[PDB]
Amino acid sequence: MDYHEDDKRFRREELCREAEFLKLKMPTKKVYHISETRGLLKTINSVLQKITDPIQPKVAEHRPQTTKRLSYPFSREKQHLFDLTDRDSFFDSKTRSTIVYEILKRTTCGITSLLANGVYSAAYPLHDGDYEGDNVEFNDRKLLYEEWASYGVFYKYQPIDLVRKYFGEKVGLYFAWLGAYTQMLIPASIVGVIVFLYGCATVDENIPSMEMCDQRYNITMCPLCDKTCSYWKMSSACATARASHLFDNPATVFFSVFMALWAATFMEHWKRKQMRLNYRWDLTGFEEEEEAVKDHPRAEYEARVLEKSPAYFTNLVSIIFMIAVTFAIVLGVIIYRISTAAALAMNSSPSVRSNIRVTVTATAVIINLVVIALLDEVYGCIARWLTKIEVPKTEKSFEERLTFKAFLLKFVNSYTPIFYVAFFKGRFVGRPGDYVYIFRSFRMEECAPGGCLMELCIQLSIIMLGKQLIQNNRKQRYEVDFNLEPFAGLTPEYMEMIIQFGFVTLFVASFPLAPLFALLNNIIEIRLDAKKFVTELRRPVAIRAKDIGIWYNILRGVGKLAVIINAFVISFTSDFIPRLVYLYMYSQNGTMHGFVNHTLSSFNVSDFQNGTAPNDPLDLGYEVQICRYKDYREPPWSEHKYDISKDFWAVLAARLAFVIVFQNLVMFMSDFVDWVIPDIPKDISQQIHKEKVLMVELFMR
Amino acid sequence: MDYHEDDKRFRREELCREAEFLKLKMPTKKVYHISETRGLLKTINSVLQKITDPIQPKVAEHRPQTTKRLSYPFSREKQHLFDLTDRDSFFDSKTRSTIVYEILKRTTCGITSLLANGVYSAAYPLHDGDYEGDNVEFNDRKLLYEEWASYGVFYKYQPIDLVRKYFGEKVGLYFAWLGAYTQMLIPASIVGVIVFLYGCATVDENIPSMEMCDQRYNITMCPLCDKTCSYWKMSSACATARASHLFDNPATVFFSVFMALWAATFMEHWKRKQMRLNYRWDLTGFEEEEEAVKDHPRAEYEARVLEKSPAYFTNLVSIIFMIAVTFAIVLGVIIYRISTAAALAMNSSPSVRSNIRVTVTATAVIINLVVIALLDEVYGCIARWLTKIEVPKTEKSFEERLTFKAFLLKFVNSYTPIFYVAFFKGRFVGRPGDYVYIFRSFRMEECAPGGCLMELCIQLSIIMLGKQLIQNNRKQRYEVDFNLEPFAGLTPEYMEMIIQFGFVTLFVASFPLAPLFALLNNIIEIRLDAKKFVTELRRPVAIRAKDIGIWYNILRGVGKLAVIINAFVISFTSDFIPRLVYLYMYSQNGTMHGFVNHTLSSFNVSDFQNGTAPNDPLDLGYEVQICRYKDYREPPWSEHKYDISKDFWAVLAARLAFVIVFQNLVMFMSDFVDWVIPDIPKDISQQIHKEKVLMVELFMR
Repeated sequence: MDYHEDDKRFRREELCREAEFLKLKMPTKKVYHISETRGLLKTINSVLQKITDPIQPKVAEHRPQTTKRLSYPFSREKQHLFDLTDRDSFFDSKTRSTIVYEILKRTTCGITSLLANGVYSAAYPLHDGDYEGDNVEFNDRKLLYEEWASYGVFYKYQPIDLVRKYFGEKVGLYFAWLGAYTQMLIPASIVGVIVFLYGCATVDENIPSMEMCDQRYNITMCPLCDKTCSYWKMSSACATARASHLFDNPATVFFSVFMALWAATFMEHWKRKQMRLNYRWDLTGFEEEEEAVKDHPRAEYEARVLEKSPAYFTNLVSIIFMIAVTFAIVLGVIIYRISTAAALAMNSSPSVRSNIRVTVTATAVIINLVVIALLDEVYGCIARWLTKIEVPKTEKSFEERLTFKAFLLKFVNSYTPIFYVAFFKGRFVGRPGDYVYIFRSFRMEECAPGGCLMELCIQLSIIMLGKQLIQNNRKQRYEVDFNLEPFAGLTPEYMEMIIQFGFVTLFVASFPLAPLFALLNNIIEIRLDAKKFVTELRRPVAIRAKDIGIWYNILRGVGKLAVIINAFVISFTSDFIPRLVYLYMYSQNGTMHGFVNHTLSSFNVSDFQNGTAPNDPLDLGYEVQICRYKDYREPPWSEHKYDISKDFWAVLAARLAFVIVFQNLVMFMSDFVDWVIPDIPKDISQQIHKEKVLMVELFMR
Repeated sequence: MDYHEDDKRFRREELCREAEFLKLKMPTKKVYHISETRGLLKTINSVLQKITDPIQPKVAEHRPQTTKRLSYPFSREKQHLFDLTDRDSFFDSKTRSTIVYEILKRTTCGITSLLANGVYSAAYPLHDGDYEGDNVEFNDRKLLYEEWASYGVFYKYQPIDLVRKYFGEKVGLYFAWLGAYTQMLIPASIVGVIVFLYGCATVDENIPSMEMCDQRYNITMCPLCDKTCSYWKMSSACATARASHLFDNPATVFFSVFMALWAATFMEHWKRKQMRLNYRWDLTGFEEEEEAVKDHPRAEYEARVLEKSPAYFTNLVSIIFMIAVTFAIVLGVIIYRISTAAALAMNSSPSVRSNIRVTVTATAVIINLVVIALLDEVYGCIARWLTKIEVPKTEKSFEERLTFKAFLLKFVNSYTPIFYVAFFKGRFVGRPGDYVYIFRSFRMEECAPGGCLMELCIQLSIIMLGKQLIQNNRKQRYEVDFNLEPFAGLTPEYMEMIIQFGFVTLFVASFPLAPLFALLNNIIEIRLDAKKFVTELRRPVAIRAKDIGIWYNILRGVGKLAVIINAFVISFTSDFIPRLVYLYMYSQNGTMHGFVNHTLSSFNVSDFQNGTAPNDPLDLGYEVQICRYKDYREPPWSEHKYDISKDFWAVLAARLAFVIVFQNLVMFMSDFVDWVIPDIPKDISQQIHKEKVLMVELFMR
């Protein structure tokens, strides 16, 4: 058991005597305010730190931390900058460790500089008691483990005031944002399941899927590979189109519009919720500028430049970063290409007889996720080094610059395969007359029969489900806390949820139940992070924070990019604008009977390109006279044959017109939602006005 | 001459005795603070109001107005909430009249309610001295008339601190914004004149204008009127295309991009300038909420509803307003249509022999401007009534709602003819096979030969120049100020400049010297408004104000709409995308030789529609065999004749693709400029931090 100390530091028991002097210079400056009690162990010794009530309100008034009054309006205890009450335990251990860390950070030799120097191994506050203990007397860590961090309490709300009071406003704000996100993902998931079930209802009776799954037509297609494979009927690969109707029905456009409205509504809902929490925790915004101490490399840089005495390297850093982002785009493209070219020769040596082309795609996206998870650490280390060579002035700007660089690298190498599949997958391959060969050897890529919307959708499925299946498959208190994992930070746990929000808002236009997978991951993730923070981590030092920070701007930017990416998905990969163009220009019946016959373009088989015909052209049981590819081109019985016809330009013009009207109308709807939903809630504004007039009443009397 | 009073009210000398009692109840409540001296005249009597130094710092401390200290950092007098100095004239007449108006507004029977009741005719402060006077002793009104309001001082900067100190922060902020706008219109005008001179340089050697002005081709066009007029060569109406190259060269696209960057830069420049002025005038932002008194109809409404006791009429008001805006769109369209159909029969009865089709267009746009200037008052009165029937709660929300409604009505009926000409002018008329007749009588409209870009450009010219040519073509001080014009408000003078900014930013894509006309109007308008405020108006009561208000949001919205309207202009009316499509798809030479032959589509003359041929088809001196219209259609020697060809869909697809890439890239550039240019200037942030640390130094010692 510990006695009632607040912070705790770790020595290194045994340059060496220079290190001992660098130690002893610090607490001899600390006894000016804070007591000490050096602990004892077997190999490496440790030291304690008890605050004194002489110095407690001195620092508690040095920075105004709004503590509770004695008078209360309408059963709610009012709060003021510093207050007076007996029973000297009204400073909880969170605030006590915050004060002692303020003294540890202000007292020079702060503590972070010598901690990076390596004279102290660790400096951490103490966990209140221990969870699952034998008759522990109302422990806050135990109460949080029982009511918040268990897995069988996933349905319940989370005690956000108690997790704030125990872990600090930063951890409380992360869990409040995660709770608001998982709560806003409920109507998203409901409408997504409704849309998917409507697709399942109309699969059996939509016409352009019956046109593909209908036999007795015998539509012979072109091989879509150079020399290995051969011709194939459109009647065979029709389960792909039958399942693609689930993902490109006319309700998924409604779900795209609804998801942009949902993203704007969630932005406003979290803004109002964090204003409410800033009311409930710290109404005052006295976190002023130029109070944070500069970096030690910043101090060395300014001392060196004033000694030997800067306007070009500060932008050369960003130039290097933009070159790295472009290289990361190209590297993600080629890593996905060699990933889908790695899972090959599946039928010769194993001969498992898949005959679904879903096993090979799942293997491709799984090993692509493996290589991306390997490159994540490299990109993070590169961003850290690339900020450390810039040496920013303050720690806030250092964290924000490192966060933005690591987010751009994670964004790029996480959404590059999906952007590649969704947009630039099978466009720039030519007709069967002349294919576009890259590096003169082999054709570029033709995406899977029935469209590569299905490839995109099962890629999103395997990503949003594999990020869950990879995990699913008597001692003293100070040394017990030493044996835990040090608290790294909230930046990767912010980053994973921002990447998931990007997945949802960017590709609901093709995957209408991405909010369902995100909600089923977040329900587990809230309790997993809760169990981690309670059991496996040292106590975070609990620094105050007003909002999330740069992550809200990142969220708003991803929500802005979601509109244009959804527009481009619905137009250029959903096969939804060709159906409207058929129905409203080339119908002659009012219905889309013959849409597949209008989409597929004929091809005289004798016009190949230097023996690129399949070596066995008899696989369908007959010699083929005309294969039918899919490119909106002129027939071979024409004056201008195989060139682009009028229908390609008509469909393309309608696609771009839909991008224009979708982007404009949906961005205006998002701006209108953000403008109608008010920034300041009525209850919070009325309560702060009432509290301020009651405070000036109390100070006038 | 007056003695040293501060405000001044006007009685009504003669229900009647009830009106006299309603008078006398007010100053008998005013002598609690402020002295009075009832004046004397011949017909209607007046009353004065001298403040007292007993009550002067009492109200000057009731609201903190930051007055100057005695200590100064770096030759700049520091300021604090209220200060102490002898020589009791350090409250200027502006602040003195502000204090007396605060008392007049707070003392019940405020003054505005009884002024609307009609018991006082006028309540105005007094002008310091008089301009152009015989040996006046350093008068501030005279100094402003000599250094700011003269016409021969147009080149000089304006004394913005002195016009603030004499007229209030609202008038100072209007003139500061107008000065920042006219100063930002200098590089705009320079680059616009450079673009126009580049067009004048390349007129003589561009190819598709030589193809039109070249004779010996004898391209016979179609009459573009139903029965009256006849065929005409493209060689005749080629001055129009020769002058249209000035307005649709490839440099005007650069000017559109530069004007969007200029609008974003001007937004950030004014934001920084008004933060600088808010530093220099009132650093404190204590203009709190719920301090403004409610409306008297609002008080009557709440009293009535509590007596007889609202969730539907508050939105029915906006429904009525949106119906009025749609009706105003349709009314502007039909007013411009009957305006261009009014100037007719010019050759029969007058027989002036114009032969330019610029006189009739100038007459059409002039009488359209006349009818729009008549409808402006109707729309303003309708917006005022439509807000008064809503009865908003506070005066700030009343002014903002009335301002937004009057701005939407002015926006609609000011930009409807130009939107109609630029976009929906000659699109929805058919081919010469079947024209689209409206109301079964006459064809819709075919815009002028050589494109109606020229009609749009001379319409913008006549608007932005006619708004300047319509104007270019011993007594006592209290009664002298009574004989002036009462200060109405800054709302129409804001509105005119916002409409001009809309003209500039929305149609620089076709008119590359609209900033030149706006600058030449603003140079006159600054000194005209200065001369008005100095000489012709009563002294405004000088209420403080932080920023412009809703006009900045209106400016930012117009700057956002400018991007998409410029994209649609450059694509769909500039004839710039057909030239790129020709040059990069149908060239066979690398140059655009034959662009007019590719644009014009043939037409067999014998296929008209029920005798809609011209009755004299021999005006060109020969019987015409094929007329050539301009619609990108198939020739009459075809299997599918007169229907839309492949080139129409190709050009339309490229047009929409240019709208997409222009809107996206240019909106990202505007967001990047707004994000790079910082909100808080370095000098102002450093000076407020230095002033605050010096203030806490002075109050700690």
